[PDB]
Amino acid sequence: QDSLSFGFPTFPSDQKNLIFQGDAQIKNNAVQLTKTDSNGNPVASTVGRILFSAQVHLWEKSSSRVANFQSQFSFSLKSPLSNGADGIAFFIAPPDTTIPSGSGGGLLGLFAPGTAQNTSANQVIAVEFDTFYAQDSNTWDPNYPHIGIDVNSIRSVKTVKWDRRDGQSLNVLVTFNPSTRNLDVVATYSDGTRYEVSYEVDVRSVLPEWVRVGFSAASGEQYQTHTLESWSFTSTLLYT
Amino acid sequence: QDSLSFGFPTFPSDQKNLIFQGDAQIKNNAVQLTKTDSNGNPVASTVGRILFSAQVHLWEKSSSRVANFQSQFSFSLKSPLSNGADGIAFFIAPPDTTIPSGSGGGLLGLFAPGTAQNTSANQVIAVEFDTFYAQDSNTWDPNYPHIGIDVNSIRSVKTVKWDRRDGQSLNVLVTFNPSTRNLDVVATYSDGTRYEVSYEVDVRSVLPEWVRVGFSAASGEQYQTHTLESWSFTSTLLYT
Ligand SMILES: CO[C@H]1O[C@H](CO)[C@@H](O)[C@H](O[C@H]2O[C@H](CO)[C@@H](O)[C@H](O)[C@@H]2O)[C@@H]1O
Ligand SMILES: [Ca+2]
Ligand SMILES: [Ca+2]
Ligand SMILES: [Mn+2]
Ligand SMILES: [Mn+2]
Repeated sequence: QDSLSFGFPTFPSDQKNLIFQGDAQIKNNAVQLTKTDSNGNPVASTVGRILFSAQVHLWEKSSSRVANFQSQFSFSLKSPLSNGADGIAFFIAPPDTTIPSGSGGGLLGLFAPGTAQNTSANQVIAVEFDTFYAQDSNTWDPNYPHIGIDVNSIRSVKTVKWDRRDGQSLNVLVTFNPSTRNLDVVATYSDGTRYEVSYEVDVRSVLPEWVRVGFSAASGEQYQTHTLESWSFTSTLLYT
Repeated sequence: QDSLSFGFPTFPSDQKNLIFQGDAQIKNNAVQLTKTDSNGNPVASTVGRILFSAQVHLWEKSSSRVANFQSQFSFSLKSPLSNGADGIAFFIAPPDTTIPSGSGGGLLGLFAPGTAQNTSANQVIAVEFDTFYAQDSNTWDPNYPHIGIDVNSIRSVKTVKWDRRDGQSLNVLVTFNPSTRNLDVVATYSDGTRYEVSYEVDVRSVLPEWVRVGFSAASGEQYQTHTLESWSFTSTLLYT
């Protein structure tokens, strides 16, 4: 299809079109990307991702068209302590993507250790909400919580300082305009606090014509829940 | 997802989200439901269907909601014979639906001979454009080409006279309003000729909560091409 759209105002238990990977599962009408114990408490060493089953036609080489897309979602992070880790990310990747071996902790379940910073070895565009930046393990991170745009590397091509708020839902809008090639990210808390980050990227040189979209999250030794509360997505192939 | 929509202005050869069954295949940017030879001419004894891969949430027991959906599509039929057969149908059925054994010809690839008229043994809602009505074989049909609404039986709950026009595209809009439970069908040719038929049906008593949507066509001894040219679909769960 030239156009595709879907909306999950909430996430009931009887899902049919979601691909669950790792520890991801539905709990209380929401998607819990990372594992939680009996009493809904976050645990260490866990990775989880979800992908929508239908493939998205991002660009078409024959017609020279590229899709414009918009992804709107909300999530909350909760942790018994304050150094919650590691973060959640919205990502776009080849249809057969799977959790890379040893991609836990700071790699957010998106990259493999040996190639995490090699752009020519990966095929992924992601918007990360990174809450852990200890320089001993996350050497590629700026020294503060941040939202970042990742293009084939865990080392973001662009970041903006962000504030982690335990238990508060963050509303996010990610938009890609094929006319300008700008990938824009706007995130807001209910009180109006806003964060913005954008980057120019030619999706045609990074990803295949057909892709899958979804979310990924992980917790290494430090932990927190990564709760995806709602998600809507729309894409339309356009002539630039 | 509570809402899902997709649009195929045309059908390029490179498809990822369509389930092909029987002889269905893409040719010249359109879906040829029934088999055609090298010259593109129709052949006898063929059945084919396509289904969109993502499942549609038609209704939800736990929330008392039923989907409002619309399906717009265009198709054309072509045959050198004076009595092209057998017809094309837009249908909604359980996700695991497959072509029933011996469902060729007048059964349109939707029903098995043994239970074709047993409403208690089927789970399918379809809108048929039936061009073959030989009273000796298709005993259940009115004696003329027609558009029919089929609910668990090849014997339509209601039909209206229709004119088959060789090589001309018919544009169809099928809508379902959960508030009135009306399934409406409006079909038009490019010269403004219009056909309309409506039926009240509670989809909750006929189909499961999750379903797949698609098209089916067949040709028995008599034949014609059944070419699906375009298709757009949208569905959203609403409170009733
Ligand atoms: C206390 O944990 C910090 O220090 C440890 C000792 O150097 C590190 O092993 C540890 O790294 C792991 O956890 C973090 C946080 O979950 C994660 O980002 C990293 O990829 C490792 O899994 C952390 O730096
Ligand atoms: Ca980090
Ligand atoms: Ca017939
Ligand atoms: Mn980071
Ligand atoms: Mn009929």
